[PDB]
Amino acid sequence: HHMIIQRVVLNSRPGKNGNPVAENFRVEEFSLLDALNEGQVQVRTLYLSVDPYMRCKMNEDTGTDYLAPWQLAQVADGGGIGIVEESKHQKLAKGDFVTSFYWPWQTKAILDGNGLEKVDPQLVDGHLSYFLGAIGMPGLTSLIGVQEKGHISAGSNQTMVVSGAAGACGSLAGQIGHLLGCSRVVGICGTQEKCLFLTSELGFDAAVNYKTGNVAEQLREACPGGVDVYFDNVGGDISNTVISQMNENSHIILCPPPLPPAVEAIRKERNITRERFTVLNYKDKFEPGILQLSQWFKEGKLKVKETVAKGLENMGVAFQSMMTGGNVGKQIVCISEDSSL
Repeated sequence: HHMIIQRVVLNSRPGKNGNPVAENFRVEEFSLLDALNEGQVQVRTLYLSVDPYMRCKMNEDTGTDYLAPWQLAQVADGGGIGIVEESKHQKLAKGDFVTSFYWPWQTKAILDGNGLEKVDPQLVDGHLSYFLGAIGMPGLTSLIGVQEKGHISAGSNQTMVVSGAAGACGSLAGQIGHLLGCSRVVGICGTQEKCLFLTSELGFDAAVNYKTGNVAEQLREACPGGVDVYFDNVGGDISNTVISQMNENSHIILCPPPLPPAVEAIRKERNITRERFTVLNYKDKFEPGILQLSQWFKEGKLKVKETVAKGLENMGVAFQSMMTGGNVGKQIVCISEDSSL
């Protein structure tokens, strides 16, 4: 038994300074052998994520030993969730839901069970795509970063600033920062529509549009008491403006390249820490973390924004849309709504 599947392959590269378009991806049939080795499972793909880090995988050299480049005419891959259809792995049964970071962009797959994590849909009230975002790594990154590195003190009247506030994890800080005890949460953003979405929908107390040129003064209006915590998801000039407004005994969390000397001098004089946050060093916090996120969500205390495209044929269109940076939150493609067995 071979089964015919559809796969999305890298058709062409945009060039390092180029803009990805849907035509950089191609759907192609593939004949997949139905056989399972010891430990393998056959999965049906339900949801796939598209994320900004993937941009560099379309380049021949990703400038990073953390990311392997995608290869021409080969299936792409990333965050995914599916259902087990057949298993030769003791930890997985037909009907289990599983995730991977390296889920291939195809309709069905044969995968090593040891690279899959079983997930429990009751945690997300059956909204399975939330396991790729707010009840997955992005939510966990946001929660563990603040919880473990923010030094938040309930009743201390702290202001936290979050750069890259319209991204999948940055967009959850308005809610998570408040739930975790922060009194004020200010987002930094690239458009007016995004600023108003953060603030009307995602519980940010204020938002700064960094493309409209009076950024320092905007930030000052948003942060009348200065900045106590900075979650830096960008770096560069935005971070230099932000650091200039930081209070004594402040904390910068990078989610470290040297600062300009005048900025470094402010950092030192004001006793500001600046530390890399690496979420994979907090694996023992993951399970309690997902339970917390799930609880908030079920309570209605954590609202999530996702954009969901439909169909494996629309991966390229969704990737392109994701690249225009218009949407707020997690970009998802629904490959199947079929969890039958």
